[PDB]
Formats: sequence, structure tokens, C-alpha cells
Amino acid sequence: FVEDWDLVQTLGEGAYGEVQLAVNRVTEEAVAVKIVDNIKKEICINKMLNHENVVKFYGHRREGNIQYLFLEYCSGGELFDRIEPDIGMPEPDAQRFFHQLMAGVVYLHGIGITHRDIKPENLLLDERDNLKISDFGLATVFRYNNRERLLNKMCGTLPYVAPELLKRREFHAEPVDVWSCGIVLTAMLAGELPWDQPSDSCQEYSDWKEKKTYLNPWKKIDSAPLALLHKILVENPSARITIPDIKKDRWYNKPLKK
Ligand SMILES: COC(=O)c1cnc(Nc2cnc(C#N)cn2)cc1NC[C@H]1CNCCO1
Repeated sequence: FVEDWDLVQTLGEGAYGEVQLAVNRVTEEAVAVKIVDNIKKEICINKMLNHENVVKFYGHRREGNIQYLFLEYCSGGELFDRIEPDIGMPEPDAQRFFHQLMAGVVYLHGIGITHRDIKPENLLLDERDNLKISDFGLATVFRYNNRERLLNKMCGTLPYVAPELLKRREFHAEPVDVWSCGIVLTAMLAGELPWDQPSDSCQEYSDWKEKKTYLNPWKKIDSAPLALLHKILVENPSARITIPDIKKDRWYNKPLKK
């Protein structure tokens, strides 16, 4: 009876379908079942993945039109629900989550995979509050046989997308994921998103380029994390800080405690 799973509740909703909690009849092990009525690519990319900061993939099954993906149930839920609106979270918690996010992103980039939709809704927490990158539906290969391929498709979520995606025909994948991580860090530290989108027409984006850090959400952020944000949220993706450099940042290396 070890192959029998009971559907307990609906965890969340996606565009394709639902994410349901399934519990094994014999072992009581929990799995998050992603139901999709491309999907072939999400499966292929998931089979590649093996990291402590990436949602585990257990397998998949196709029944008629319906496709089931068996994924890690992260009982701590979304990082999204740990961010208090207009407040954020304690700086040592945000730093620990950021460290984990960098470890997961380094891993993906290392294997030539770009997530392309990093946001707090996609960053799940296990039973010990360990961050796991989730949903590879928008993910793609940006490096293969040691040759980088430039991206051109418009995707992600506007508050989190890098400005080059809106202005350039082609762009490097890695600075785009770095930028979205910066936005996630801003959200964790201020409990708000800095702009609707990083465009010339967006007043809040213009204010940031004009270094008006006396305005929210920047005024809520301590100078050390803010100095890192200055490095990440750089309009030119070629001048933007790289992850190896982020790991050398003063705040990234600052010992913090409750
Ligand atoms: C209290 O535990 C939860 O809420 C919860 C746990 N584990 C999940 N696991 C996975 C794993 N992989 C994928 C993919 N793709 C999706 N959800 C999902 C969960 N909630 C569903 C949310 C997740 N954020 C997007 C919207 O629905």
C-alpha cells in the first residue's frame, strides 16, 4: 500500500492548476502534488536538480491530459508570509534567508539553469525554516557545453524583473536572477516593493536612480544592507554586482543575532 497517497488539502493555486498536499497511507510522508492540465521542460529541469536550497523533485505521472509533479512539501510555507507588510522581518532572519537564497542561485547558475521568476511566493520554507527555491515552470538552460546563450523572452513578475528585460532585445541570464534577489532582499527588509516596474516612466524607479534613499522603502533599511542593495540594483547589467562579489559584501559577512 506504499504507493497509495491521500489528498489532504489544496495548498495553493497556479495558472495551470492546483498544488495539493498528499500524504502517504503507510509512511505518512507528505508531498506537494503540482497538477497541470512547457511542462516537459519543467520536468526535465527538475530531474537535473539536487540541492538543499532547491525544492526536491520525487517524480511525475501523466494521466490523459492531466500531468502530476511530485514535489517537496515545505511545511513552513512561503517566505512571502514571513514578510510583515510595511515592516519586513528582523535583519538577522533576512540575512540568513538571503544567504540560503544565494546558495540555491549559485547552485542553479552552476548547472547552467536560470529560474527567471525569483520572488517570495516562490521561496518556500521547510520545517526548520530552510529556504528552498520553487517552481521551475519558467526556468531555462542559459549555459550548455560551457557556452552561454543569451535570453530574449519576456518573463517573470514586473516588480521583480531587471530593467534590461524591458529595454534590450537580448540579455545575460545571471544578472536578471541577481536583480530579483535584490528585490526580495528589499521586501524582507522593508515589507514593501520599491516600484511597480524598473522603467523610465516609473517615478519610484527614477527616485532610486537619483539616489533619493531618504524616501521609503530605503529609509527603513540600515546603511550596511542598503550599501549591498546599491550594488545589486544597478541599471546596467554589465556593471551590476556578481554573486561571487555579493559573498564578499560587508553586510553579507556581518555577524547578526536576534
Ligand atoms: C504550508 O505549506 C505550503 O503552503 C506549501 C508547501 N510546499 C509546497 N510545495 C511546492 C513545491 N513545488 C512547487 C512547484 N512548482 C509548489 N509547491 C507548496 C505550498 N504551498 C503552495 C504555494 C507555493 N507557492 C506558490 C503557490 O502555492
